[PDB]
Amino acid sequence: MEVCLPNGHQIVDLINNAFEGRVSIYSAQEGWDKTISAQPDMMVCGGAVVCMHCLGVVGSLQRKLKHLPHHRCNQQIRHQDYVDVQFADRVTAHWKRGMLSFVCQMHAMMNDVSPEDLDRVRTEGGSLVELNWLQVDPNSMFRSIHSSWTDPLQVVDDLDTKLDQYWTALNLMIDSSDLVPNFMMRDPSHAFNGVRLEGDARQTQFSRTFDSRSSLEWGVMVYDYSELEHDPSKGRAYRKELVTPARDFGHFGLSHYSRATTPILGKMPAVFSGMLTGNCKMYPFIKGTAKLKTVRKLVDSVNHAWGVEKIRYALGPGGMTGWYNRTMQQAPIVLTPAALTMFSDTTKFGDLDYPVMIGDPMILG
Repeated sequence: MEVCLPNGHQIVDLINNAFEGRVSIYSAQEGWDKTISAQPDMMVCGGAVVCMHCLGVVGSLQRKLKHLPHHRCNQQIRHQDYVDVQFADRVTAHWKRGMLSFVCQMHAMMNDVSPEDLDRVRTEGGSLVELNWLQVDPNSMFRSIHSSWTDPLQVVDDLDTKLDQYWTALNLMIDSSDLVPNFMMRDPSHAFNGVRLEGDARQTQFSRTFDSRSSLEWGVMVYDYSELEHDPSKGRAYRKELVTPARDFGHFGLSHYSRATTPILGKMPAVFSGMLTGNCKMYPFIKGTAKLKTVRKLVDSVNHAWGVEKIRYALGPGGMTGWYNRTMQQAPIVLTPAALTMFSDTTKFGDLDYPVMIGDPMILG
């Protein structure tokens, strides 16, 4: 056996899928499965098949593998060296299911509207549908304390498909109706920095990162649209005229800005792409530079494990360190789903007029 070490691009690729929850991993206990936890042995990286315990190039795409033959290994790789990545993706699975079930609940509630009250609100405004956040999946690590990352996951299929269906249907029903909920955002940059806080919101802090060093179990933070409904000088007419995100995005069938909500799960506000690209997609804002910070200990370890020739020949000039820094330059763009630039920049009802606090979810006009 003559194992080798891969190249930068595929590493970035693996980094991305880590925040994409789409990596194919093998584990004889689970084989392909990842619903439950167990140590890994081989993983894919930008199209390559790698050992997880000598981290050598053991294959690629055009040929699948089924089991590990006796190969030339080093067995110097530890769990904490990589626990971070499957850690983050287990987080991904959690949070994706959470936002998913959220959407399911929301469209289900929407799936109950009758025309009479409908027209009454259209003529009047006010609340239409309200939801209790306490009853929203306590089992989630965003909602339970005895739970953990390692907890085996829940099985669903074509989550993307159903997601898009329901985001589509729901926001279209709103579009026809032109309502305004207190849990949506036009510039989520404000969320972790750029918002006004009030009430127990004075007590929330920010890590901006996947970190077991922060509790993500938490309530859900929304606007204060109560007085908004109360405001007669900005009444039903005005309410339609300025606050409807058609002002901020136009038709939901005219998607050219990305659509974000408040920090729903674990203080995380996610955004939606535009279907006029073919389809819409949810994404939690994650800084690529953080993902860079992850690989640092690995740089060290490999410095310690392997020779200068290989790194000049595997991660090239400046070694993987020069790779680190040049990629560190490249980051703000090479790490960018397009929605990361689909932002809106004019709110026509103001936002620092309304604080954010943990209350019961709802949509009003």
